[PDB]
Amino acid sequence: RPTFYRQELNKTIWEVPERYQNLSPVGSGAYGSVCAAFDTKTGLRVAVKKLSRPFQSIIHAKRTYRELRLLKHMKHENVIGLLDVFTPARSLEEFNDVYLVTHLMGADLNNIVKCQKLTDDHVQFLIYQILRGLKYIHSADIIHRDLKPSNLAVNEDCELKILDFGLARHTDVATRWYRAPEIMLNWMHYNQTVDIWSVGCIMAELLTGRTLFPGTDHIDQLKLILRLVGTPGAELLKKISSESARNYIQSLTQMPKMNFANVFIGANPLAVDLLEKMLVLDSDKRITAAQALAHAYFAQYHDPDDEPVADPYDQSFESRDLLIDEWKSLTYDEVISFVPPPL
Ligand SMILES: O=C1c2ccc(Nc3ccc(F)cc3F)cc2CCc2ccc(OC[C@H](O)CO)cc21
Ligand SMILES: CCCCCCCCO[C@@H]1O[C@H](CO)[C@@H](O)[C@H](O)[C@H]1O
Ligand SMILES: CCCCCCCCO[C@@H]1O[C@H](CO)[C@@H](O)[C@H](O)[C@H]1O
Repeated sequence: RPTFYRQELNKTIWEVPERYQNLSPVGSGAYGSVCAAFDTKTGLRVAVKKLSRPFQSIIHAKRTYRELRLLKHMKHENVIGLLDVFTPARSLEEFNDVYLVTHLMGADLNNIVKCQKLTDDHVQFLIYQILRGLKYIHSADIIHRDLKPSNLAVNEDCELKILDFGLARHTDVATRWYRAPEIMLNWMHYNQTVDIWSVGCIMAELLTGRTLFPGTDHIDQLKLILRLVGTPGAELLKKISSESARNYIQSLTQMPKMNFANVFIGANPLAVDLLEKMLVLDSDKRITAAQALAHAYFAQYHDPDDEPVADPYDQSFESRDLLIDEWKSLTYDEVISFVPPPL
């Protein structure tokens, strides 16, 4: 147990072990806020996230445990991971606060457009890194569900890491634009290629410099999607159980599929080809993360000997209805049992 010190930053109070110096606010999300700091022990620049009100309620309590159990498991260079987790508290009885530490990264993909086009070779490297971490996350049976630009952390080296949650507020971007259609129609079931649609939307935005589907609401969103990929045929229509949605889609001016080739004019025809394969309405035919790595577009990066899969991940807790106290005590066990990686 190290020596802690306190500081106030933006009316958040921070209590941290002194190894972390020069705390500097970077921003906040719904579930906590994030500081940049210097880790004197390791010599690295780090991001420390103070969870906000971890244990306000069964929802929060279970979310905190989820996050701690999630980030403890991720060990892959395209997936954010844990350098440290700590609590200022000395017993379970006084346990209230969770801090999580990771590599400082310095920006998010939202922040490294400036509304602008990147060259074909950054796109390749970027979408590559995303898919590479995606292969890994999916191999653990996890589905991200909310892959968007702000959920992607990138450094000066154009090295990229998938965040669990990115920042809504920066000290110094709508979900729906990137959501697979099956999720917008509240399908009670999906597969992992839900994230692939998202990668498609991101990719598209990088090559063109503009959002693929800037829907003003969830209905507008679908209208936009259908315009590009065309209204669904019968074999897809047979699969929607809900009359209201079916009736809506069928009540639409039926639209043909566009020539992606005419819409992504200018782009590496290989790029274009990958898009076709990611942005298919029917989740059964979208290319997977592991398949897309083998798509020619990534030839200068692909290496199946260096595209690792994850240890299997116990998600049984996801189905349990426990008390705040139990959820709390589980999280605590996880703070306590934390093994840091080697430097
Ligand atoms: O690196 C970044 C990062 C890192 C982590 C994290 N959440 C998180 C997740 C898990 C964990 F354990 C600890 C955590 F902090 C969220 C982000 C947000 C994207 C971002 C945006 C801007 C940045 O720098 C602005 C400065 O001004 C320097 O230029 C840095 C980062
Ligand atoms: C760190 C790599 C693992 C990524 C897993 C992301 C875990 C976040 O789970 C999130 O909870 C939200 C709140 O209801 C959901 O709506 C989002 O779809 C989901 O991404
Ligand atoms: C934009 C409106 C079109 C809606 C079509 C979305 C197609 C969703 O795709 C469906 O995913 C299901 C699981 O989620 C699978 O059981 C189906 O086979 C698959 O077609």
